[PDB]
Amino acid sequence: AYRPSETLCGGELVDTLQFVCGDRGFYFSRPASRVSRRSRGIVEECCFRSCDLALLETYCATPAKSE
Repeated sequence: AYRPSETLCGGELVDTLQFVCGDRGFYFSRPASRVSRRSRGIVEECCFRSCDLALLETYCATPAKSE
């Protein structure tokens, strides 16, 4: 189900990852990536850019302290 495309900001966009990351939790602060420099991080993108969704999908954290 979910929604179409939207934009949500700091705290509010936590809900995006909250729905796509899921049972593991997301990290927000992605480390480096494969572009030899840094990469995007939360809020500047759903708050300042757009919520590309796939983003939030990848913001999730499987190797997280399970509960």
